Amino acid sequence: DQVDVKDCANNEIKKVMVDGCHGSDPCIIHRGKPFTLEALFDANQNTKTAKIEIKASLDGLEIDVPGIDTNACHFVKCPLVKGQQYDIKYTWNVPKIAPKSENVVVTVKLIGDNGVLACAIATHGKIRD
Repeated sequence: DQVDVKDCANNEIKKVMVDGCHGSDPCIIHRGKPFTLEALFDANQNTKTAKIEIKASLDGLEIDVPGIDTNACHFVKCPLVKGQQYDIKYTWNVPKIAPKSENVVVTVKLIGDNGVLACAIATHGKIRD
Protein backbone atom coordinates (compact mmCIF):
# COMPACT_ATOMS: atom_id res chain seq x y z
CA ASP A 1 0.00 0.00 0.00
CA GLN A 2 1.12 3.64 -0.29
CA VAL A 3 2.75 5.27 2.76
CA ASP A 4 2.16 8.75 4.22
CA VAL A 5 4.91 11.17 3.12
CA LYS A 6 5.21 14.85 2.15
CA ASP A 7 7.30 15.61 -0.96
CA CYS A 8 9.77 18.22 0.34
CA ALA A 9 10.59 19.11 -3.29
CA ASN A 10 7.50 20.77 -4.77
CA ASN A 11 4.59 18.39 -5.45
CA GLU A 12 7.10 16.53 -7.64
CA ILE A 13 6.55 12.99 -6.32
CA LYS A 14 3.01 11.92 -7.29
CA LYS A 15 2.95 9.19 -4.61
CA VAL A 16 5.50 6.93 -2.90
CA MET A 17 4.49 3.45 -1.68
CA VAL A 18 6.41 0.71 0.17
CA ASP A 19 5.91 -3.08 0.17
CA GLY A 20 5.49 -3.58 3.94
CA CYS A 21 4.32 -0.56 5.97
CA HIS A 22 0.73 0.69 5.61
CA GLY A 23 1.54 4.42 5.70
CA SER A 24 -0.55 6.21 8.35
CA ASP A 25 0.48 3.35 10.66
CA PRO A 26 3.98 3.11 12.14
CA CYS A 27 6.80 1.49 10.14
CA ILE A 28 9.30 -0.90 11.74
CA ILE A 29 12.51 -0.97 9.69
CA HIS A 30 14.65 -3.98 10.67
CA ARG A 31 18.27 -2.89 10.07
CA GLY A 32 19.96 -5.38 7.72
CA LYS A 33 16.78 -5.95 5.67
CA PRO A 34 16.06 -4.56 2.20
CA PHE A 35 13.30 -1.91 2.35
CA THR A 36 11.82 -1.19 -1.10
CA LEU A 37 10.09 2.09 -1.99
CA GLU A 38 8.72 3.13 -5.41
CA ALA A 39 8.42 6.89 -6.01
CA LEU A 40 6.81 8.45 -9.07
CA PHE A 41 7.99 11.98 -9.86
CA ASP A 42 7.77 14.39 -12.78
CA ALA A 43 11.32 15.30 -13.77
CA ASN A 44 11.42 19.00 -12.82
CA GLN A 45 14.39 19.40 -15.18
CA ASN A 46 16.35 17.66 -17.96
CA THR A 47 19.38 15.73 -16.65
CA LYS A 48 21.56 12.82 -17.83
CA THR A 49 22.11 11.46 -14.34
CA ALA A 50 19.85 11.29 -11.30
CA LYS A 51 20.57 10.08 -7.77
CA ILE A 52 18.29 8.81 -5.01
CA GLU A 53 18.99 9.89 -1.43
CA ILE A 54 17.51 8.17 1.63
CA LYS A 55 18.35 9.69 5.03
CA ALA A 56 17.03 8.29 8.32
CA SER A 57 16.68 10.46 11.44
CA LEU A 58 16.96 9.04 14.98
CA ASP A 59 14.39 11.28 16.70
CA GLY A 60 17.51 13.25 17.69
CA LEU A 61 20.61 12.17 15.74
CA GLU A 62 20.19 12.52 11.96
CA ILE A 63 22.13 9.93 9.95
CA ASP A 64 22.65 9.17 6.27
CA VAL A 65 21.80 5.76 4.80
CA PRO A 66 24.42 4.52 2.32
CA GLY A 67 24.43 1.12 0.56
CA ILE A 68 21.75 2.63 -1.70
CA ASP A 69 21.76 3.46 -5.43
CA THR A 70 23.67 6.69 -6.10
CA ASN A 71 22.21 6.81 -9.63
CA ALA A 72 18.44 6.28 -10.02
CA CYS A 73 18.89 6.30 -13.83
CA HIS A 74 19.30 2.52 -13.43
CA PHE A 75 15.59 2.17 -12.55
CA VAL A 76 14.28 5.28 -14.34
CA LYS A 77 14.88 6.20 -18.01
CA CYS A 78 17.62 8.86 -17.96
CA PRO A 79 18.18 11.40 -19.12
CA LEU A 80 15.03 12.41 -17.28
CA VAL A 81 13.54 15.19 -19.39
CA LYS A 82 11.72 18.04 -17.65
CA GLY A 83 8.02 17.41 -18.14
CA GLN A 84 8.07 13.59 -18.19
CA GLN A 85 7.29 11.43 -15.17
CA TYR A 86 9.39 8.45 -14.08
CA ASP A 87 8.73 5.51 -11.76
CA ILE A 88 11.74 4.22 -9.83
CA LYS A 89 11.53 0.88 -8.06
CA TYR A 90 14.65 0.83 -5.90
CA THR A 91 15.68 -1.63 -3.19
CA TRP A 92 16.92 0.51 -0.30
CA ASN A 93 19.29 -1.83 1.57
CA VAL A 94 18.76 -0.81 5.21
CA PRO A 95 22.04 -0.29 7.07
CA LYS A 96 22.78 -2.79 9.86
CA ILE A 97 23.90 0.18 11.99
CA ALA A 98 20.44 1.74 12.33
CA PRO A 99 19.98 1.80 16.10
CA LYS A 100 16.54 0.87 17.47
CA SER A 101 15.33 4.48 17.36
CA GLU A 102 11.87 4.98 18.92
CA ASN A 103 11.06 7.28 15.97
CA VAL A 104 12.88 7.53 12.62
CA VAL A 105 12.28 9.77 9.59
CA VAL A 106 13.33 8.61 6.12
CA THR A 107 13.96 11.20 3.39
CA VAL A 108 13.86 10.15 -0.26
CA LYS A 109 15.54 12.69 -2.56
CA LEU A 110 16.23 12.55 -6.29
CA ILE A 111 18.96 14.80 -7.70
CA GLY A 112 19.58 15.29 -11.43
CA ASP A 113 22.12 17.81 -12.78
CA ASN A 114 20.13 21.01 -12.12
CA GLY A 115 19.15 20.35 -8.49
CA VAL A 116 16.89 17.90 -6.61
CA LEU A 117 14.65 16.09 -9.12
CA ALA A 118 12.21 15.31 -6.27
CA CYS A 119 12.02 14.72 -2.50
CA ALA A 120 10.01 12.87 0.19
CA ILE A 121 9.78 13.04 4.00
CA ALA A 122 8.11 10.32 6.10
CA THR A 123 6.78 11.17 9.59
CA HIS A 124 5.49 8.17 11.56
CA GLY A 125 8.51 5.83 11.61
CA LYS A 126 10.26 3.48 14.05
CA ILE A 127 13.40 1.32 13.70
CA ARG A 128 13.80 -2.09 15.34
CA ASP A 129 16.41 -4.88 15.33
